[PDB]
Amino acid sequence: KFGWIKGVLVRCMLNIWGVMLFIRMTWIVGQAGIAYSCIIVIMATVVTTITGCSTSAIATNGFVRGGGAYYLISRSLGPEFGGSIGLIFAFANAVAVAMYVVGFAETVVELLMDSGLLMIDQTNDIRVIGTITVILLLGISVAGMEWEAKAQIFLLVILITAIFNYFIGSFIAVDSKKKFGFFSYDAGILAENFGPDFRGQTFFSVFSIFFPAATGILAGANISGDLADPQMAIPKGTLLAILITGLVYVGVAISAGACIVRDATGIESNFTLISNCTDAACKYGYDFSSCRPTVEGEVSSCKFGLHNDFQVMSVVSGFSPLISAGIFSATLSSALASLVSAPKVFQALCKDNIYPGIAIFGKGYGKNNEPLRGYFLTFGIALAFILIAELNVIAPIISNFFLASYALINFSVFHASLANSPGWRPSFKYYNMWASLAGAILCCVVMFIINWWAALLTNVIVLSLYIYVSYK
Amino acid sequence: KFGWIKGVLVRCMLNIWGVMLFIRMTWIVGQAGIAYSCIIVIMATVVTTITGCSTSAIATNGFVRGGGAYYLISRSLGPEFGGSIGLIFAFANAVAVAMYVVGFAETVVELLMDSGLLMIDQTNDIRVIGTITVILLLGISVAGMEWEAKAQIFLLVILITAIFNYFIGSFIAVDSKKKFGFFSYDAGILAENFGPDFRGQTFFSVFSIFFPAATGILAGANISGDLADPQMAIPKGTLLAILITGLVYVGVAISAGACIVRDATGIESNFTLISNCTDAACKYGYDFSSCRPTVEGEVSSCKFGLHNDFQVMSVVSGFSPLISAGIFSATLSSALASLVSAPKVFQALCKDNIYPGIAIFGKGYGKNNEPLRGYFLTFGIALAFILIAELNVIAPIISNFFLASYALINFSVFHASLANSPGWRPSFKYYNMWASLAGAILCCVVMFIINWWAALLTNVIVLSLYIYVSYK
Repeated sequence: KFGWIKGVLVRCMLNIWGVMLFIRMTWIVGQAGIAYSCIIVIMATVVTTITGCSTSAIATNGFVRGGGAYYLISRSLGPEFGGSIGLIFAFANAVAVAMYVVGFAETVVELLMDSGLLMIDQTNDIRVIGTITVILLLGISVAGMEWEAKAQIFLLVILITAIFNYFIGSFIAVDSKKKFGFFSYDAGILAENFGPDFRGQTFFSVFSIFFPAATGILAGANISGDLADPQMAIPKGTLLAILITGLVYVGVAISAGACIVRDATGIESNFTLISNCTDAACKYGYDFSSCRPTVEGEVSSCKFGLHNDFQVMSVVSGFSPLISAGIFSATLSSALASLVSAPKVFQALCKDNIYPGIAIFGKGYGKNNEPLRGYFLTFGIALAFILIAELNVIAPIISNFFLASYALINFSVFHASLANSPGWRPSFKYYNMWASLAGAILCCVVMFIINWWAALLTNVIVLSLYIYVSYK
Repeated sequence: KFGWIKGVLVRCMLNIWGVMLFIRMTWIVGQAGIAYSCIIVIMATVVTTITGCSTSAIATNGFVRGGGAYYLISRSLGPEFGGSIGLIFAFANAVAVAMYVVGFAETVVELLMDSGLLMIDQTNDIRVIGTITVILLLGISVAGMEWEAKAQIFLLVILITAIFNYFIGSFIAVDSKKKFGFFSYDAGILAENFGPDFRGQTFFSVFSIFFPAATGILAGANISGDLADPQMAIPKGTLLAILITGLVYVGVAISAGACIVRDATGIESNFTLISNCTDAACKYGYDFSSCRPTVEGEVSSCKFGLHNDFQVMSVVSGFSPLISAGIFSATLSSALASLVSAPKVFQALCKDNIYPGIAIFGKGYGKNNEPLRGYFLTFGIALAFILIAELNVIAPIISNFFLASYALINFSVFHASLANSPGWRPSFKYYNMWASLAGAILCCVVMFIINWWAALLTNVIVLSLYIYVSYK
């Protein structure tokens, strides 16, 4: 049905561009430096590029028939790595649904607190808004699959116009947009933001919050039967969408670092508008001292800038409330693409009976065999993780499970190309199995640097599932 | 052909009773509580008991003739697990030689600092004494193998005389032995020490310095050709020596906590002997306040007690300088039993050619085919760790590698009894493969709790050495 642009490239660019593009890129260039945000984006692009090569080698190992990213992995490689990846990835998308709707609810709550609508506290309005938007997304996943492929191009032309709106707002200079940060492209602010601050966080804890902005590269491989030719659509879409989103992340990082200060008092200075006595840097005025804390703690007695407000891409963009309100489009599109692909892999795993007490989640109800017990279990896991209503503590879990799945893929293709499996002839031009080994080692090492006990628990679960399906 | 007592039980009780019995047990009951020291000894005894059951299942899987240490593991299980255990264990003993001679050199250096002999600073006299005692132990390992099996019983009666001397000195009460700690058995100091302090260290960092006191349980399974029947000597000796040394460690920990204060200044107090007011503990006098630090750091302005002097088992003992000088016997006997067993496993691994650039170290010289290249490589690996002249930073490495080896054994027997290997008939009464799975998961978790990056490095080395030998 689909080609390669509308089927793989648009779906990967909608699954990748999620929460951290708008509401957490500027906080990453505020915590880490520009030279560290570039290293963060280049590392999370190297990881996803190696995993994209490794899944294109699976998608070019024959097997045109059969939809689902579980099917290509369990047919090309063994059923052990297939079952392990089809459980870890179907848990990673089920918790990524919670991440994207927590980011959406946080955006809605931080829009309504600027207005008069504030019912309960900030960490309890997200638990209310995030609950309603996950039962409205469950209904649109079980009764609105025919409009999703029609509305994906509308969501993409919302999203690309939102990014271009942010950029063409970043080139202009408005003095009313000052006191929230956002002076013009200044080499003083560019030199000040060049270099880390790490207020509260650290490197490989800013990377852990970044890395779910790089996940979603298996949105092309998850639909194989929907495509026309999976030998030419899945590499050419994934390894192009990864490059496009990496360049957009690098450009957004440099644009947010080169024109926004790290802290800014939310009060206009019309008395003494030009202040240069005892000046340090970035002085068009406004006297942005006394917001940087004297103590080295996590506290910062300010309300705007790159460090505090979480939402400064609204005031940098030319028109915030509708055009830069493509935060909603990105979050709901990524949560929709992760809500119809977490039971899909799970239904494909429960049909081929592998795990004992799991085959009850395979009865696909409805007309198109949509798995309702898979949808309800994904909804249960998602609603179990919405209740921790803070994106900065959901994201080191999504990063952990997606690094586990992307280490398992890059290790399974290396083990297949090393053990010389009979049905593993990887007819792809740039595969180079030692690069997939280096990618798997890098994913495991970064997953352990982020959070060592969760990484140890996830690797013990992966080894237990592998030694179970091996000696079944 | 030895029996089962003087070939397995004596060798295991000499390899297990190493450094941490005399010079680092009172510091463990000073850092942790009495209850936490008992939990530490019981956890290490559980780990070594599960590994003793798992190596008894290997030593009772036939294979009487052609005995060895690498031989039983490589011939009952596969060569893939044997060729990795025979490198991790042969590196663990090669670095344990450095640990035992660093403990011996530290004992010699502190005995010379109690006298007037002092050449250079304290962290450089250990680098001098530790280098001389590792080139003298190399000559004994290549020349004096005939005297070793006849002097092991003499070293054992020295060691048991030292333990009984410590105990019968602990029951008596001497007024002159006060101000170094060591009041008599009383419930006040027992209630004071029942509870953690953790000055500088933490739990699973006091356990990491403890756990080399439990290692050495494979000294019975390292000489199988030197035994009459390995089916009855190795299970009945290992799991008896582990119980004996665990009861001795529990008794020494309780007898060190129930009569020694945690802090005691070396100033005798004749004037104002017995205090009346402002007293919390120590109802005999000497006013041991103001040695506890007001700050919460690792610094302590004191010189004796349980926390500081490192040698208080000389003070508690009846006659220190020759009877409680079994520290030298324990350290040199354990370093000798780890110096003749690190190339022995390595020679047995290099004869069956597995690794490409390793086969040079198999040229056994001498009259009894003792590998001088393996001895020189073990001497080099030990000399690369003697230069780090601090036992509290050597011991979390020995603990890491021995937990890796004891996780690999307890996982190899579980993988053999789960895969139902054709040559794995574990004729042993108390094997129960899920207990070996629990004792492998527990070692893999504790090895990561101690030091996560070294555990990740060791697990990546183990997985590399398993995927290299297995799937090639």
